[PDB]
Amino acid sequence: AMSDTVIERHADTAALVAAAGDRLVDAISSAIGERGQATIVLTGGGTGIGLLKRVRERSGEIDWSKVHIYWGDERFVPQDDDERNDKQAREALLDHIGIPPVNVHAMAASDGEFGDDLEAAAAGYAQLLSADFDSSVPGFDVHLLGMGGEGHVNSLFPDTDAVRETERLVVGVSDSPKPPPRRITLTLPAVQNSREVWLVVSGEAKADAVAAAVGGADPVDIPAAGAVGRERTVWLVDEAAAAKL
Repeated sequence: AMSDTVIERHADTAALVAAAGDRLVDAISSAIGERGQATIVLTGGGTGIGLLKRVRERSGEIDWSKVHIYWGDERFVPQDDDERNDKQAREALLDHIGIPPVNVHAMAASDGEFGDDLEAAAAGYAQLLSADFDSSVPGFDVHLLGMGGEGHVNSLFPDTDAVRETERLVVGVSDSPKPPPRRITLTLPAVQNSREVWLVVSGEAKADAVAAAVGGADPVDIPAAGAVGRERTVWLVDEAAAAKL
């Protein structure tokens, strides 16, 4: 394989989040400088939203009209619920930058376009991605991910039909073991069509999964092991999360 694994360690969470944010600003500018646009997939969770606040601090460096935004997963709950990933991203960053709404592609909410139809909502997002993957090869420039201690990424949990999905780009998860139970999630084939996949991971509880995933486990057991970019996979980790490497 010619897809390299990059591990960048920082001393703690604050240092990690600041560094990941800076890296993302530089990545967006490079993509724009090389191809005239950038396509980024956002994630939820503490570190994933935290790095967006750092991006905001440097937002003036980027022409946001050339940036296209997707999400790797979303809680299928009402639009204004605090559990929404898109809502947190908007407050951290998106509400504060001049990015055209047609460039920002949030997954549906349960009081949204599709009503409470989780399956229909995931299918709608999958049709959206299909247009993407046919204009741009590969699809995304950077897919950001958080990872849980059991190795889950997006809403792909161990042993599930979602992590086993080899065809559909997006599926509904109606039974997440972490609340809330209903999520919309990109599958591994979608994650894998990114130039780079970046997992930003902090804490001692994540150390076993980091080591298993870097070491190349079966993704059905450790979903993060299948979260690999076409050009590189970048682990932005703190020292605690790196302790089993």
